[PDB]
Amino acid sequence: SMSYTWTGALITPCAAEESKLPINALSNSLLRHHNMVYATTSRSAGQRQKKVTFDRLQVLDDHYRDVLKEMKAKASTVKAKLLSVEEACKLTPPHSAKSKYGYGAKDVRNLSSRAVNHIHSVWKDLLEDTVTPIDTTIMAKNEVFCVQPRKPARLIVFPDLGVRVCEKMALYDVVSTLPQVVMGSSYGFQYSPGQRVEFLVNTWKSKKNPMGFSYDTRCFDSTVTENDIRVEESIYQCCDLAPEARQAIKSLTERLYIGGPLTNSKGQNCGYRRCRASGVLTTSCGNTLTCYLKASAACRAAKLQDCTMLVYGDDLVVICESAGTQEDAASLRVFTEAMTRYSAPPGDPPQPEYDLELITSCSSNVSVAHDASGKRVYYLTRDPTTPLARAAWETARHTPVNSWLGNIIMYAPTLWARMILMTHFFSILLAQEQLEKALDCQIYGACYSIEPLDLPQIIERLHGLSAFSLHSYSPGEINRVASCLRKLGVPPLRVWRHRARSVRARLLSQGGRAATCGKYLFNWAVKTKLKLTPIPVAGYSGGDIYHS
Ligand SMILES: CNC(=O)c1c(-c2ccc(F)cc2)oc2cc(N(Cc3ccc(B(O)O)c(F)c3)S(C)(=O)=O)c(C3CC3)cc12
Ligand SMILES: CNC(=O)c1c(-c2ccc(F)cc2)oc2cc(N(Cc3ccc(B(O)O)c(F)c3)S(C)(=O)=O)c(C3CC3)cc12
Repeated sequence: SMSYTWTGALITPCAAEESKLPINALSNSLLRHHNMVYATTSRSAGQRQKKVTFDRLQVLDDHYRDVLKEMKAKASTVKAKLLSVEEACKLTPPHSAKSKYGYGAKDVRNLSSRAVNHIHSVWKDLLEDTVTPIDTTIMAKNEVFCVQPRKPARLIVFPDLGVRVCEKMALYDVVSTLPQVVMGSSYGFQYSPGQRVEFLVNTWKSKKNPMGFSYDTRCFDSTVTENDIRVEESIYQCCDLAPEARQAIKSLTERLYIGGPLTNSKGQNCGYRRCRASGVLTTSCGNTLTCYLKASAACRAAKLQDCTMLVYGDDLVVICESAGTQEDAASLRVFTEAMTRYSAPPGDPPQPEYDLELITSCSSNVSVAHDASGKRVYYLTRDPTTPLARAAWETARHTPVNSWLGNIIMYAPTLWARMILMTHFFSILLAQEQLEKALDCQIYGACYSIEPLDLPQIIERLHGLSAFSLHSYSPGEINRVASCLRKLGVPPLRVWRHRARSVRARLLSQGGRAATCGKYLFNWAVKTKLKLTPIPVAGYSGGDIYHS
């Protein structure tokens, strides 16, 4: 089965697209090498299409069925409810794509009669019709990167707004509750960054001779077959569900999740999908279950001992008991052979690691710093190149997602988020007096509206108070950061230390919540430190979800 079939009609933009870095008066203070930053556009869509279009073969053995039976047994203990129209409506993001049938995200949120009526008719159609393929729109994502001495745009596929509300009605409570029950500690979404760090370190230490590896499948969404999506549905249907929910789930699976026609922004037929849609509600849960299933079965084929898996979407890490260097390397080949038979070959072959910090997953690795007392603190960091390129773009242009804000929240303990992102953007916010203005950002693919003034509390709850006093970062983390700055022509860290004193002083001067940001976020910048005391899960990744 081919992942996609194409008609030849182009994938078209729905608005003007910028590829070149926009520049303003603030741009040079962050980043000088402007021509290294770019954004992807629909002009590279043709290139992506070629990468994501291929034949899938699948060979399923007893290890696969055994694991599947175990997953279903756990799924059978889950009781999920239908959300009402109103509940599903409130989960709809304010700036989500409008319907073709005369209403938008804000009409849905307000329970407008036109929106509510169309949702009711869409739902009724899902109950009464389990065969007719549902239309989808295919777009090129506009995303910002540094040149990798260019990436073609990713493709997003999603159905109409009315359908997206109905998905939430049928399945939101399922995708929010089921994966944790089925996968236990392996379900990565449940942890805050601080809990995840703690889980990883405790898992590494739980093995006598630890070995770990990342496995990243090439173009995972395209590797998802009709069988995979049907198997996912069979898992959902194990739950204790309302009869209405069962029918809607069967309907959505047959008509939408397994595949359907692809329409561009201008309304022309682009082709046909027989793989995972990126923009449906079940994408995150589905990829996580399917990755868990294939990898768990692949662990058994390779005879890996005392495995602990961590899975988040298509990202996978296994930590297990080492059987020896040679024995480990051999068993990974078998793992990859098993995964390939299940349709999920790797982009890069997996490498066994005997140090936790050398494992990268979701672009992140563990590193170590020290708190005020000098005790070791583990935290998750990443290469700051992409965060910094995106920050430079957002310095000059207002975007749908404020990646700088998400990056500060998710990587708050990092050397680069604290010294560069906090310092740069708080200076900008101060200059415009927009500290209290709530901004859209994404945490684990879930959309939130957050005021910068609330960052101290948000950081404390996600990382603990230690995130405001970490020092003595590792030479390797420091060198990676300093090397990235030279590469992009970002000023060196010593300049940011100077700038943070000013920004701290400016924040302290305004009193109130502003001064609290000065005290906690910038305590790293003063030599005479101020004692930091206390300041005063949800289950929806990707697939168009918002919370107040
Ligand atoms: C299976 N892999 C893991 O679960 C993770 C490992 C990992 C690293 C090394 C290792 F050996 C094992 C695991 O690191 C992680 C770091 C993140 N974060 C960054 C982050 C990455 C992507 C997104 B996204 O666009 O969806 C995002 F929102 C945040 S965060 C806030 O710091 O916790 C995450 C979050 C849940 C997605 C997962 C893992
Ligand atoms: C109030 N500020 C200070 O106390 C700090 C001084 C300092 C040194 C001399 C001086 F005269 C005045 C100040 O250097 C620091 C270094 C760091 N680190 C990050 C780091 C590393 C390299 C560079 B550098 O080459 O430019 C850098 F600027 C920062 S580290 C080694 O990992 O602990 C920190 C951590 C973030 C909190 C604080 C200070």
